[PDB]
Amino acid sequence: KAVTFYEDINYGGASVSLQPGNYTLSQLNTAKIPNDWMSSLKVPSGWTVDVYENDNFTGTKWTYTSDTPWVGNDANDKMSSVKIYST
Amino acid sequence: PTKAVTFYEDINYGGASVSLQPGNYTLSQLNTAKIPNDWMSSLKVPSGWTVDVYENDNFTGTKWTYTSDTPWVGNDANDKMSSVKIYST
Ligand SMILES: [Ca+2]
Ligand SMILES: [Ca+2]
Repeated sequence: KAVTFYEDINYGGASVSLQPGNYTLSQLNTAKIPNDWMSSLKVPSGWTVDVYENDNFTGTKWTYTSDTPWVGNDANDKMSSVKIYST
Repeated sequence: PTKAVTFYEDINYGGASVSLQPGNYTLSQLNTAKIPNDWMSSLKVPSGWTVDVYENDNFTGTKWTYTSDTPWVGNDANDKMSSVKIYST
């Protein structure tokens, strides 16, 4: 069980998996997730992913609780920090 | 208080240990309490308590959650505690 973030729509391009936690921009970058990059993600059923527009869990928040082949044009390429919960 | 979370240097509650009350402890604060970085390998948790262990300082990076006595955190979580939140409920 992990969250996998994808570069492109429909789980395309580069992908990186992360365990529960609170990831800043620099921490995402270390994990090989660039800024303004996430377009789709897989979420284990039961889990919650809070995707933030700005670093340090600020700016607009989008919430995902299931596999999302397309985040939509509002949330697309905006993830700069993220909180992942196994609940 | 006598009830506390006890963190251990080695697997199976081995080596040096440090007990902490509920709170939110950064890296420097852990160090002050005599817990070095990347050091924790096992821990004891009072019933009803929650321990959120964080890979990085300031409660960021991967988070491992413990609600019971844990003789071994696992190789992925091993020697990676850099900050921690302890809850009494
Ligand atoms: Ca993209
Ligand atoms: Ca150790």
